[PDB]
Amino acid sequence: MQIFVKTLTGKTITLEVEPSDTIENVKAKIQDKEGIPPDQQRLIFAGKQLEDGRTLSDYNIQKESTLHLVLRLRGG
Ligand SMILES: [Zn+2]
Ligand SMILES: [Zn+2]
Repeated sequence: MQIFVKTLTGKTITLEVEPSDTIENVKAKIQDKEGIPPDQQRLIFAGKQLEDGRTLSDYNIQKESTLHLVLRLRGG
Protein backbone atom coordinates (compact mmCIF):
# COMPACT_ATOMS: atom_id res chain seq x y z
CA MET A 1 0.00 0.00 0.00
CA GLN A 2 1.39 3.36 -1.17
CA ILE A 3 0.78 7.09 -0.49
CA PHE A 4 2.50 10.15 -1.90
CA VAL A 5 3.96 13.03 0.13
CA LYS A 6 4.44 16.36 -1.75
CA THR A 7 6.82 19.00 -0.41
CA LEU A 8 6.63 22.73 -1.10
CA THR A 9 9.38 22.26 -3.82
CA GLY A 10 7.01 20.06 -5.89
CA LYS A 11 9.04 16.98 -5.15
CA THR A 12 7.07 13.87 -4.38
CA ILE A 13 8.05 10.89 -2.35
CA THR A 14 6.32 7.58 -2.06
CA LEU A 15 5.87 5.82 1.22
CA GLU A 16 4.73 2.21 1.85
CA VAL A 17 2.09 2.38 4.59
CA GLU A 18 -0.78 0.46 6.16
CA PRO A 19 -4.27 1.70 7.07
CA SER A 20 -3.58 1.54 10.81
CA ASP A 21 -0.24 3.48 10.54
CA THR A 22 -0.31 6.45 12.89
CA ILE A 23 0.72 9.90 11.74
CA GLU A 24 3.70 9.41 14.12
CA ASN A 25 4.66 6.41 11.95
CA VAL A 26 4.41 8.39 8.73
CA LYS A 27 6.67 11.10 10.14
CA ALA A 28 9.20 8.43 11.09
CA LYS A 29 9.15 7.01 7.47
CA ILE A 30 9.73 10.63 6.24
CA GLN A 31 12.64 10.97 8.68
CA ASP A 32 14.09 7.68 7.26
CA LYS A 33 13.78 8.87 3.66
CA GLU A 34 14.64 12.54 3.96
CA GLY A 35 16.34 12.87 7.35
CA ILE A 36 13.88 15.48 8.71
CA PRO A 37 13.06 15.10 12.41
CA PRO A 38 9.35 14.43 13.09
CA ASP A 39 8.97 17.49 15.32
CA GLN A 40 9.82 19.67 12.29
CA GLN A 41 7.09 18.11 10.09
CA ARG A 42 3.52 19.14 9.64
CA LEU A 43 1.40 16.87 7.44
CA ILE A 44 -1.74 18.13 5.73
CA PHE A 45 -4.44 16.10 3.97
CA ALA A 46 -7.53 17.65 2.39
CA GLY A 47 -6.42 20.96 3.89
CA LYS A 48 -6.37 19.60 7.44
CA GLN A 49 -3.35 19.17 9.62
CA LEU A 50 -2.99 15.60 10.80
CA GLU A 51 -2.39 14.76 14.48
CA ASP A 52 0.36 12.26 15.54
CA GLY A 53 -1.73 9.71 17.39
CA ARG A 54 -4.45 9.20 14.76
CA THR A 55 -4.27 6.73 11.90
CA LEU A 56 -4.46 6.97 8.17
CA SER A 57 -7.71 5.06 8.28
CA ASP A 58 -9.09 7.67 10.80
CA TYR A 59 -8.50 10.27 8.16
CA ASN A 60 -9.81 8.29 5.17
CA ILE A 61 -6.33 8.37 3.64
CA GLN A 62 -6.44 5.72 0.93
CA LYS A 63 -3.97 4.08 -1.44
CA GLU A 64 -2.53 6.77 -3.78
CA SER A 65 -3.76 9.62 -1.56
CA THR A 66 -1.37 12.65 -1.44
CA LEU A 67 -0.28 14.33 1.78
CA HIS A 68 1.49 17.69 1.86
CA LEU A 69 4.58 18.10 4.00
CA VAL A 70 5.07 21.60 5.51
CA LEU A 71 8.30 22.17 7.49
CA ARG A 72 8.40 24.18 10.72
CA LEU A 73 10.82 27.14 10.44
CA ARG A 74 13.97 25.69 12.07
CA GLY A 75 14.39 27.85 15.19
CA GLY A 76 10.77 29.04 14.79
ZN1 LIG B 1 3.51 0.87 9.55
ZN1 LIG C 1 -4.82 3.97 -8.58
